[PDB]
Amino acid sequence: ELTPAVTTYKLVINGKTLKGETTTKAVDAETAEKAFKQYANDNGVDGVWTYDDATKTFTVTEMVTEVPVA
Repeated sequence: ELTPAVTTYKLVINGKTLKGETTTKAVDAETAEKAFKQYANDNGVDGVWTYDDATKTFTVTEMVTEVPVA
């Protein structure tokens, strides 16, 4: 391999208003994670994440910010 070997990673977004899937190509999982976290935040989705190295898939589940209701 003379050239950088890139892998395709997937992101599943389970958000309040953003939903779906996207992909990115990166040299490693760490790079893909950084790209995905940046994308999610830029799009107003912040939450809890999972990653499966077997499927090269990250999932973000958005955490809702609610106010009290007495």
